[PDB]
Amino acid sequence: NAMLYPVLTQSRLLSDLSGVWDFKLDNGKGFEEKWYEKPLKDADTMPVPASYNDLKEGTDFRDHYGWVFYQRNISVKSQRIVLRCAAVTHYAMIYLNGKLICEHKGGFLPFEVELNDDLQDGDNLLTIAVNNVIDYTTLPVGGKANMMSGAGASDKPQNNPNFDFFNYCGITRPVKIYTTPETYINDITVTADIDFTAVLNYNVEIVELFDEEGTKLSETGTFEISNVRLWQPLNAYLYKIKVTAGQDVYTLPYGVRSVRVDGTKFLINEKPFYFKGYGKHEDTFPNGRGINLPMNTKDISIMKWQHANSFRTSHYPYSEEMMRLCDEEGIVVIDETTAVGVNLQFGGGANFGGERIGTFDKEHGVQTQEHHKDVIRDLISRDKNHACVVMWSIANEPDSAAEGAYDYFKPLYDLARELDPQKRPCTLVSVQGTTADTDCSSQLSDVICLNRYYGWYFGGPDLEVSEIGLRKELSDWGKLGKPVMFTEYGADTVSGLHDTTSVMYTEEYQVEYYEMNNKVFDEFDFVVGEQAWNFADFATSQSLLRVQGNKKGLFTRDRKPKMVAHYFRNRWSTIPEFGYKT
Amino acid sequence: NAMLYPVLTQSRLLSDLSGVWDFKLDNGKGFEEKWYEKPLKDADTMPVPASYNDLKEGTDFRDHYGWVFYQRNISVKSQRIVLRCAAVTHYAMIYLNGKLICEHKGGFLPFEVELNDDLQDGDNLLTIAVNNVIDYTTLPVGGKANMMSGAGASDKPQNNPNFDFFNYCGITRPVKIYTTPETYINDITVTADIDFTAVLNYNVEIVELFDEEGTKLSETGTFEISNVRLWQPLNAYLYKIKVTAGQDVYTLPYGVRSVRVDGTKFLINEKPFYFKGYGKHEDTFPNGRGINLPMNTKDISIMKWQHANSFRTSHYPYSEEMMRLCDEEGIVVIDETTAVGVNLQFGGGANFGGERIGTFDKEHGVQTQEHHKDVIRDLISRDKNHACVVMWSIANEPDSAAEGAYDYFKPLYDLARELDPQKRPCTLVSVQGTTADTDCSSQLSDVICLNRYYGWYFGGPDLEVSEIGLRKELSDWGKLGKPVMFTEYGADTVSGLHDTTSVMYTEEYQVEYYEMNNKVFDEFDFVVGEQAWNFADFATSQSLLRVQGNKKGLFTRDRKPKMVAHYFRNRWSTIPEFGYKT
Amino acid sequence: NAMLYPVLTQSRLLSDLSGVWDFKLDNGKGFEEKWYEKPLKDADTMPVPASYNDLKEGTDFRDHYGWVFYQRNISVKSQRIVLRCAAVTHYAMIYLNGKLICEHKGGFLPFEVELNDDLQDGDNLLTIAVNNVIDYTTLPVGGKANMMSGAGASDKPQNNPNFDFFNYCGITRPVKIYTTPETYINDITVTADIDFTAVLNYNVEIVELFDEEGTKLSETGTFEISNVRLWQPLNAYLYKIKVTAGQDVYTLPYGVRSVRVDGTKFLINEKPFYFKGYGKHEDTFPNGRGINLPMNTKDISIMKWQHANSFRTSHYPYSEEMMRLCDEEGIVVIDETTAVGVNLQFGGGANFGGERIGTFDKEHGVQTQEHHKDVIRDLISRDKNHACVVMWSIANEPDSAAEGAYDYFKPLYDLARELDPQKRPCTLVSVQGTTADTDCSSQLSDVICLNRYYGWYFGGPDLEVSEIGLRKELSDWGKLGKPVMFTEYGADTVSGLHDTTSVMYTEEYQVEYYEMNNKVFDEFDFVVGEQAWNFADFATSQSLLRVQGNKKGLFTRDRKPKMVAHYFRNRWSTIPEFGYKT
Repeated sequence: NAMLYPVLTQSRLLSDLSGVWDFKLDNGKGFEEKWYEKPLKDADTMPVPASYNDLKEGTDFRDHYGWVFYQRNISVKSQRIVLRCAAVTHYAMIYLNGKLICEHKGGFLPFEVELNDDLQDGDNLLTIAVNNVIDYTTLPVGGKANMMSGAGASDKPQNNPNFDFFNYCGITRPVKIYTTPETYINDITVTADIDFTAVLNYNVEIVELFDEEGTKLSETGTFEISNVRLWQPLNAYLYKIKVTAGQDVYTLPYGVRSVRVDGTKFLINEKPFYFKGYGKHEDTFPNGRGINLPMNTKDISIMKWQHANSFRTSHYPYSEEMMRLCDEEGIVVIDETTAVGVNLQFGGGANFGGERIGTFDKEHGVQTQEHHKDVIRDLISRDKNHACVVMWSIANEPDSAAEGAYDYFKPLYDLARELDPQKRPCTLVSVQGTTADTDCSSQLSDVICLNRYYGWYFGGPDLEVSEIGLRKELSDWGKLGKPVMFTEYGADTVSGLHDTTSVMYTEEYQVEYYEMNNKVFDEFDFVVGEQAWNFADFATSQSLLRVQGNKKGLFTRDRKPKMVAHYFRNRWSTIPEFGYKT
Repeated sequence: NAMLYPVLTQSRLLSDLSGVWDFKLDNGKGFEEKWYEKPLKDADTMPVPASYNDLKEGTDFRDHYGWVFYQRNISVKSQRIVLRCAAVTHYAMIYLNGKLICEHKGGFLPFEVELNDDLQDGDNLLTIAVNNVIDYTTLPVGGKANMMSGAGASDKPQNNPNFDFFNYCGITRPVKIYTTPETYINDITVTADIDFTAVLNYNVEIVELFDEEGTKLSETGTFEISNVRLWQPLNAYLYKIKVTAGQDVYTLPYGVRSVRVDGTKFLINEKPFYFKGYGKHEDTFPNGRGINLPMNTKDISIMKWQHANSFRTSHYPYSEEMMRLCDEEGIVVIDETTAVGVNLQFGGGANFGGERIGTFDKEHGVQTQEHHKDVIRDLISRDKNHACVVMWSIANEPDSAAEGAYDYFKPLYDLARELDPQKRPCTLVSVQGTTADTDCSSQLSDVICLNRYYGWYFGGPDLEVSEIGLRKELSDWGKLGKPVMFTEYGADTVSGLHDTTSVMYTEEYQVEYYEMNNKVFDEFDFVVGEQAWNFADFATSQSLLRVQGNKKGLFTRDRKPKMVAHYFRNRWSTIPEFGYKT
Repeated sequence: NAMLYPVLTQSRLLSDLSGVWDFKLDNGKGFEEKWYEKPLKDADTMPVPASYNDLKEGTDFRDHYGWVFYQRNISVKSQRIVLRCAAVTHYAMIYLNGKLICEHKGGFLPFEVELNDDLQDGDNLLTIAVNNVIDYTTLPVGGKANMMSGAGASDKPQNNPNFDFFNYCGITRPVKIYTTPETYINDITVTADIDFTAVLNYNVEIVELFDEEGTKLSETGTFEISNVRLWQPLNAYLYKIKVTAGQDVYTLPYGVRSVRVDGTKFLINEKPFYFKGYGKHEDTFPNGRGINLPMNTKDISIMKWQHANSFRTSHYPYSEEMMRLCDEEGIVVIDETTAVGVNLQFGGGANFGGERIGTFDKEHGVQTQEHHKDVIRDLISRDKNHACVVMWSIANEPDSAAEGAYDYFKPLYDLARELDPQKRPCTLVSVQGTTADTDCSSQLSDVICLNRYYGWYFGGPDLEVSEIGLRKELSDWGKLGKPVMFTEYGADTVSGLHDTTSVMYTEEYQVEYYEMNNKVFDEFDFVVGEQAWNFADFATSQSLLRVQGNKKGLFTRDRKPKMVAHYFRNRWSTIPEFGYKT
């Protein structure tokens, strides 16, 4: 249930296992050969943490279907030993000296196991198999053909993702080893009540406030009170929390923050906020989905350079190392689960009995609601203590208007409200074609988050006509008395393509696209957020509509800016975080 | 019927009218205002010859629907005066001092008019209106929606071309003024019979051979005979023909050439030929479809640089200035008519009565067969005396497998055979999906010219699977005992996009694409031609599948080479013009 | 003296400190304010390991002059604790709880310190200051103006490097914490003698062979003997060495390899070798000089993709994590020291007394010979047990033909021979203009490694004339009876710049450049190596001659290939590792 971010404490070690491991692609005849027992033979090398897909050469390597084998030797005994894999994508089986230890369905969330039992003296063998297969039982969801069918599924077995990004798999995030005394802290939970005319509830499970610079303060289930400094967007401030328990210490950073909705207003510390930012990705070269601390810190600089404040974990939980990094710098975050691809209208929907299949058919449709719940639990049981997180996104672009939509998301929306000790807003982002009167999110989500492409997929290159449809659909969402946010809107743009009389795919059309849309966003006082799609270019599956990946980014994959990054930087320079609307 | 290329002769003048004219966009209220009478007011400037679409700034200008007005003053009287417009795209009305003189339906072929009658002393006014509307009655054919529908036709009137290139319109080719004595030559026709062990038939209508360097020779309906030097691909040689008649002189260059088919062999002077080249376009910046003598001469250099010999006038007759230029340099040409777009399966076919419309429906389909015939006449009545022309293409990618296909093209195929005093091969290039047993060209065309995209539109990015389909369809065409030529095969490629593990749209995939295809072409001895698509990048209508136009070219629009231009140059260096197959 | 690469063993921990730290730029008033005592205030964030220069926005940040402050909290006691900084660039002062602990001059080599004494119970403070100033007393060497003076040194203080790459500084390589029993292994040294018709000497300081797959074997100052499997380029094989001593274990991988020179032959296991490869850099975005395990493993793939075998640590020792990675994959390495910039002819040489200064003037010249020696010691005392290392490079492009050249490098050449328990070849790479009769390396180095640019800096764009000079200078080096290797030759090339008639900076000129040079290399049987410059594009200081950095790479900075990467891949495909010359 509960995972705490490991760190050097007076009671706990932290031995990182990151490095170059032994690696082998499964050829089917792998598990019967019991490769997990003896050290890998004819093994190649692969760094950890990283996605393997882009680190060796060849289509047969990048597009491999099935299992891969990471191997590594280990050595160390009086303390509780535990092996936390920060993330394995997607499925993982952790052998050790041949004997299985753990399994995990879940590609972008951490899990730990006990280590004292089993284990030996030294020179014992660690093996981790990773599977990449996605289908109707996985999150993210894999289909049975290409997503952009509006290449035939033939011959060789492969993964056909129901999502517009590449299936970067492997040990994406680090593998560490921390220790604990036989009695340990297992979870911390701290809350806040502010008197805007400053008390911190703080349950624990199996304590001293500290202030930013370190000047120690109050001491003590717990509770506190002080004259506090507010955590603000682009103005962070983190108190420290030193938990002293059964001869064990874990330190915790906390920010004082209040989020609630008052109709058409998103309140951050009782002020009228405005989202300025992007949908992002964990996408670099050549790490793929692997973690890249430099690029994380680098994008933060660019975002402050570009006068932003927000972004969304599209379309999966990010790294712990980044969420904390968003606490330090004061970046508003919209956290999101792995629930993308819950939509069987993409491409040609599956056809069991000669007729199309709805998304939530009980027999031939999505079979994810169970695993969907654990993800909501494990995610909120991880990021509950981040002031950067002001909202949860239960899913990206699902069939939120089909039979079964409401009855699918209702229990998930409630589980979200039940487990967040702060009662944060919850939402899902809506596909195009979804209207206010037909969306299961119109009476379920506290804010309306839209993904609309008026002037690109729908209406391009006629920007006059596309503007009419955008206004028509936007006036129709105002009738909910809820806030409306745009989480995706963009236009593919190849860097270096120009013209004075702009056509599609040029840097000039990309600016005119955003000029038209933002001109309409400003006409409505219930729009409390513009989030561009995308922050940077990123890799996808191969298709005719994908020019070496998704070029909708404001920046390139090497983070170099396009002409639109300078448009948004000038625009977002004169738009405040608070009171842009009032 | 007959048009002779004007040139300075002892009897004939030639005053070019090319320059900057007065120009105005029609606003509807134009013909009732009788703008053709008084000189244009509030007029802009436009060079002639050129396509206007790209020479001024603005979508409303580039995408104008309707008429444009060229205006110009003229002045000079004992001779027959005549105004030949080398090409106006598409429809033209030639006023003069307000009084109409001529009209022409036909966008890429010349026409002339008489000038002595009417005309005045000096400072008389010339006005030329040009229309750009295309529909089911035009060649090329315009539809009722975008061509790549596998943007909604809405609100504003526009042209929706049924072809993958831009509707560059205006006075594309020059406007000149030549004079003749009241008795003039109107047509010349010269033929050849070679004894490959050398006689020239030469009718005239209302004469001395001359040899290349100018050493005069035989003299004289006519006839000649000599020990000749053969016109060969990449080895040209043009005799001269000085027609001396009723005090009038017209000089004519001629080449001695023999073309015929002996089963799976294309015979040029009784030798087994092989087409090495491209499908080309009249496409430059910013002239559009306008004539560009430098680029013409420049591409010829590149083609000899790249070790080619052939190309096709895709998809319209080119300039006279280029065809003669192909005679001088020895470039094999496949001449083609304006018949592209005769296919109503593109996009979503029109739907008159709730059900789709076949291409050759008598009531709701193509209405071009009449104008189709005149184009075949006017084209062959123009390019009949070019040794570079070794074949006629009656149409590009038509519905050559639908009801009405045969009965449509049969009279056109015959008119082609009737009017060519050399009995050259005739063909049409076939859409993808057309097979040997279903194509009206399988028993109509003397050679099979295919446009196939195995590995791009159909099968990409799986080059293994795409190879199987290409072999399967190619073995199935061999059973005709006719030669097979590829006139289109390519892959969109953005210059500067690279990867070692190649994906689509990169320069590396483009090479692998051609590597797979050419590997299969060589496996079959009935393939007598590979012609790449395209020679250079060129502009199209705006679509999601068109990244600033058609990037399938080996070169860029400014003629800079891609990595594939160097692949083909190395490949075509070791492939001869003759005997590659035998 | 001796540093062993830390790793999890039965006796030793390894707690990585990599992560996001507190960071502050010195403003002068820093050390007097004793920032090292109290935790940093107004602190920004910076990941470790990384070069800070590119992770925040602004010229004033990227081009900062002076100190930066890394800060971090630490916690843990029965074992010997030690803090090894794998590399700090350039100078480092390691405070802890305010009390200084260590200092290190040396930017690209590791150092460790003792930790038991001092240190506290928990929540004690670690501070690391890093300096970036380079001058005549540093390696690399910093000058007093820009290097490409054939921008005036004015106003603001800055660093003016005497080398063509950027001054990426900071904690480039990781910071870890390992423990040892009070008695520990401090150094291992293993040697080999092969009977080519297989004995391993193995001293230790304060033991069981193991075979690749792990099948244990012989046991035992030591010695061994077996029927061995040879470590070969592109065919690696690493035995394991488990040192069991005073209750302490350290494991060591070893390869059986023999290197010696027999006149014009470089012998690797008594076979005639040929270097196929590049000069490389530790240069990625945005890590700068920071370590990037994915890119390391990625380049190895590309090198095997491109059919290479060798490369050079230009111009500094690389990471331990990469050298071991070169042992696993079988990549020949030419190890190099930080000795670049020992040349005061670059730009305008310094002018103390109105007249130029020679490089090795005792009073106003290079003052590095002392620190130069320690670098040779610390480097060979680190990489002595890598089979990938077949040579040491004492310096890059120094004034190897000026007064003082010989007397400077002589003691360094000897120290190199004294401390390598394998007697590997030693060399330095020579500037252009250096000839055989004038180079202190002509009678000092066992192999002649040249950096020549015939056809670029010297002779471009005339490739005929440049070829004559290259042959003339190459015939003149053959008269030494020593092997000749090219370590640098290239031409700046902007990706995407093309022409059929090639000019400088195009992808075509770059190929013709290498075509001319390699045509001459093959004409001489004493050339035993071609190494391109560079492997990839990389960042430099700003100059008119530097188009966003050094574009001489075969690949781009994001590792995408240029047209020349495919030239070398086809060339190196038919050139073996052995017997290309014989």
